[PDB]
Amino acid sequence: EDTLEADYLIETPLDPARVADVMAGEQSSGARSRASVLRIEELEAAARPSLPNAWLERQGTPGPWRRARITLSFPLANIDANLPTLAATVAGNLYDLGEVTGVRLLSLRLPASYRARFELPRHGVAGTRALTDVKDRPMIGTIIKPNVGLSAAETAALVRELCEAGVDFIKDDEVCANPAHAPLAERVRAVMSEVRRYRERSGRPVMVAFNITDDLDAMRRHAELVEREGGSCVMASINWCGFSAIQSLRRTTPLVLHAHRNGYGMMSRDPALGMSFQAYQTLWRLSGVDHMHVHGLAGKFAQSDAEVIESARDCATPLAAGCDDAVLPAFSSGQWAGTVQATFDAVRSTDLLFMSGGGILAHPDGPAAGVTSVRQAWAAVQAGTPLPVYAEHMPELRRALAFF
Amino acid sequence: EDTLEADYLIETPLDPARVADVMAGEQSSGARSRASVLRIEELEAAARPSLPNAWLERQGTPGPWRRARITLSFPLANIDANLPTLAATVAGNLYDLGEVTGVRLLSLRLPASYRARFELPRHGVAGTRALTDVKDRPMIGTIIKPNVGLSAAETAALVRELCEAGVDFIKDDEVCANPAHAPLAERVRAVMSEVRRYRERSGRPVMVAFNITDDLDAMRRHAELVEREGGSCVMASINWCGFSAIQSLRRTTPLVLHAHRNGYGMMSRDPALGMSFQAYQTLWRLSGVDHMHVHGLAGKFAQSDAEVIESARDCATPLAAGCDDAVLPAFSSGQWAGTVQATFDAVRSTDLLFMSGGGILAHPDGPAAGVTSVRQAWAAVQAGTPLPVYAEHMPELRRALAFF
Repeated sequence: EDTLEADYLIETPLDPARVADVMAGEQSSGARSRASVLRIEELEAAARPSLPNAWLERQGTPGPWRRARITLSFPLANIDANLPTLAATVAGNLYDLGEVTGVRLLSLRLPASYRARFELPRHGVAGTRALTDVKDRPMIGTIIKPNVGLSAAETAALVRELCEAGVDFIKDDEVCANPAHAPLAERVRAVMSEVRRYRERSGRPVMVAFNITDDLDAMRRHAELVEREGGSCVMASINWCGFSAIQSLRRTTPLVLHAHRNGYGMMSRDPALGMSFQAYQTLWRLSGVDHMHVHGLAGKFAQSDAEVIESARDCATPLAAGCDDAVLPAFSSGQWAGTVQATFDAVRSTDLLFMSGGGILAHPDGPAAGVTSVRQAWAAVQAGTPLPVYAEHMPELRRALAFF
Repeated sequence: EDTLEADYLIETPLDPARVADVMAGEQSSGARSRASVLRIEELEAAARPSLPNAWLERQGTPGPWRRARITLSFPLANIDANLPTLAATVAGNLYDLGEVTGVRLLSLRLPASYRARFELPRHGVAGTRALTDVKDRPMIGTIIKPNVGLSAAETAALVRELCEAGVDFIKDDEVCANPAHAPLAERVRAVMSEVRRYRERSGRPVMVAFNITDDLDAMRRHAELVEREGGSCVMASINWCGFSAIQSLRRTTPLVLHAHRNGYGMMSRDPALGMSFQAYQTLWRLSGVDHMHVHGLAGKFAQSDAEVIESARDCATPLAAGCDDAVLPAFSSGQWAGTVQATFDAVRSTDLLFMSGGGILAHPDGPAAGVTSVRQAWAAVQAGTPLPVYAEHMPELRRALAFF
């Protein structure tokens, strides 16, 4: 209860155990303050170094480049409940060590009593379901296209059409926050007018994740406006906003916090470097975000299905025993009726946000038919019937399977 | 004046020009909003892919893995003066593209009129010189060791000794911000008592970079305390604080903002991925930081001397014509008398912060002798005389060269 643990994959032509203790020392005090190495397991060595290293080559250190999984134990008293310094401690300068040709933070384990000193999701799954009025199926979302460039009026008109098509959730693209084309203030006011009127007429709430990413003081002003205009959700580019900004924003907004992880590829595409999702999502969940992106099965991005599955499962796993702090996973990229089965089987529940672009909007019979094809796919998998069997009963679905 | 430019190195088994336009489209609107590809130059292909990619392997796309340097042009109207969304635009999801097995943002070029809409350094070089009263030589700094674990009283006693040894600048390690061992409030009060008394007696100001890294609201409280206690500088772990937090902090503190870049190795160690320093430091300078770290020549970290030299030169280069917004480069890692010549030759001036740990503290004749050895090295290079010649006149320097 007085420590946390961090697991790494390291690579070095030197002795892995010595290097692990260099890591432990450098990230702490070099009894109350020294981190320790709890586990070392040597893996198959690499024939070539994963990363350049000037210190090692200055000395012509010979291969092979040994690999090991290690666990470090850190005294909590070194950090207290300081989120960005927690990151400086478990990640920080470790990546730069002259001893290593690879270092990746794989996972974190925090005591519940420590986790409690940060922020919990205000809404998470249950709150998002309450706000979208969606009970026993996933929430279906889409993204405003073009990503940026529409006027506020054009965005509002489009949002109206997307609502009428039957989605539960709509988000700004991450490159659209406060563009001159459709400044945040004008965009929120115009869009919410349509969303409110749509709710009135249809009885269906639609959650719009307005991208309020900005300077922190500005973000708070944006979030206040979204709330005043009857919104339920704000989106932020977490990596560029930072833990410091997001934790502060979390304390002052009662809205759903939809975390967009753009930039995470820089932190993770190289398996020998950076941060695996388990660790990444642990740190981000301490800021109190309600949703996290996991990309998608059979997606158009670089991520493997295995990574997407594990990342989704991370979202549903409480950070510590009895915390009840799961977040809603958002699947995206090439999602459509044909990725529903794999998605359902990955999550093992319907507690997910399913983002579909062309899978809805490019349906041959229109966006409404597109939404229906996705809803029909979900009905099928929840009932346990294969999609191509259910399609015999369901024209929108059948047409989608044939077209895509 | 209505655009900015971003240069990348990309790797793909597909057509580089097509991929470049995919990048341009995805990061904009897929006349007023569409980014364009201004330059493509194909380089030598790679025999193996730099990064795994599930989309490409799902399709058994054959090699080779082509490489190209590209330049994108982005319309400013898409972004306006929004720092974290600027990052989402020029970096963001580009790293995840299914088309690529490598993507690195190399550099950025912004118009002066756009740069002006962000934050300038409050102090930069001139202000730091004024606050340390150091005019015609570099400022010499050291780091409080152990990194974390000392009590507030122990830290203050140590800081007193470091002042007496003759340094100009002292910083907390990045893993020490608000530890239970020496909470920020107690540490600032105890340390500044010693620093103020040292100034009184010696006539020498010493700048202490207190690590205030924390939740944004807390950071502002910490910065207010540092100012009230007569401090001149606060340090922040920029990557974990985020652009949103730092830009806001910049507007409310009149202190020197010492940016610690821990975590940047994750963003840069793999040459096929992430962000080169030119681009990184451009984005960070828009938040108004006063100092940036460049690591060190002959250092103990992984970075090459070439990278350190270029990064230092970046710091001194104004972001745009006539901006006069240079920041102070901080050199560190294995720095001592013997790295002074290379450092001077890299910077081509004395406008730098020279951080020395063991190079000062482990001098055989004591820390004061250590500081003197470094000051003597600087005197030598500024006068144009080789260190081993000057050492014949200068015992502290001679002893350092023999010992280290």
